[PDB]
Amino acid sequence: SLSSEALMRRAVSLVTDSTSTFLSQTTYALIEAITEYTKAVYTLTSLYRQYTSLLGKMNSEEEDEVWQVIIGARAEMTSKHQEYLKLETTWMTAVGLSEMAAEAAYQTGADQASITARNHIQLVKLQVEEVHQLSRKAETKLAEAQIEELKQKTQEEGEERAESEQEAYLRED
Amino acid sequence: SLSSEALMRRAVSLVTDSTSTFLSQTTYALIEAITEYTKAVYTLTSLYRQYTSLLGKMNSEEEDEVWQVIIGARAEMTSKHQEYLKLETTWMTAVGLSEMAAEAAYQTGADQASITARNHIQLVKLQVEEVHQLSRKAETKLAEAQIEELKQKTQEEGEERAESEQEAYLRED
Repeated sequence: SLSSEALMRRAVSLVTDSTSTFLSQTTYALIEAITEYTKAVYTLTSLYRQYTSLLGKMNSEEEDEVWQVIIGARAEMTSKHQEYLKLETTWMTAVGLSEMAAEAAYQTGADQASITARNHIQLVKLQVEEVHQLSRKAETKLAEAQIEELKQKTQEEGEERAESEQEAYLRED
Repeated sequence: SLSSEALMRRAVSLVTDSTSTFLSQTTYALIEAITEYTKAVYTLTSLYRQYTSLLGKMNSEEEDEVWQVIIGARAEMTSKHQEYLKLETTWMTAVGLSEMAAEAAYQTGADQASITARNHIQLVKLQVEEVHQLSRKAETKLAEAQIEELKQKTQEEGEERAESEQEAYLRED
């Protein structure tokens, strides 16, 4: 049936159109969310570096103020991470919708509109993978800073503790 | 009551002992799992590099065999990732147990055993953070390889598609 297949092609082109738009929308929203998250990681990173540069103790005021800000910054980082996870889920659904739309286009003979859709899905994936990689690069810098901070803190801890133990040893031991 | 506090100290020292051991055990198991995961990411990384070096098509046999192996390698990577997530959860509980054990030790006056426990928890955390960072470093290499592969594939896709469109244009358009 010539007219039946024409109708199936038309119906699928309506699905492709609506799904492509939803994918574009969710893609940009997701990229925006990851970028907001990445900024928050960079912010938290410099704070750890500041705290570490003050370690040993000495300036007990700055040290505690910086640590207080870190607590709040961890919080902001966490909310922005959950926000992007939420959009990531929606984005995956959007990707599935488009892929199934491309498959449907294929099954009904709209091979053209199928390849086209398949290619746009690809570019959207590459795009998301790249902003994701930038975020991961930021996470690596944050982790290194957290590690250095723990390195220093545990070190200062051991030294202050060896001291107290040595002083306790001299108090008759 | 001198004897009451002695008993509370003894009871807490039993908790500290058992919790420290559980933490050490889960820590090593978790580190082992992350390392197994990291190896799997490195393996998948070189496979992507091989596939990308074959791109454009030409050797359609090697290309598809390599892609077939990748499918299986993604699977192995995924199972080892879920395995480490499972141990990560158990590990977090172990960390919570030890921290609460340190708090209890403090509340009952076992200040010594408290600081001690607090310091071991710290080192265990630093340790886990470092193997985690190695894994993240591997993930970064894998992501870059996946990105390059997508870069190339989308490029070859566009070129083969422009060709088919141009050839279709000449078939009278």
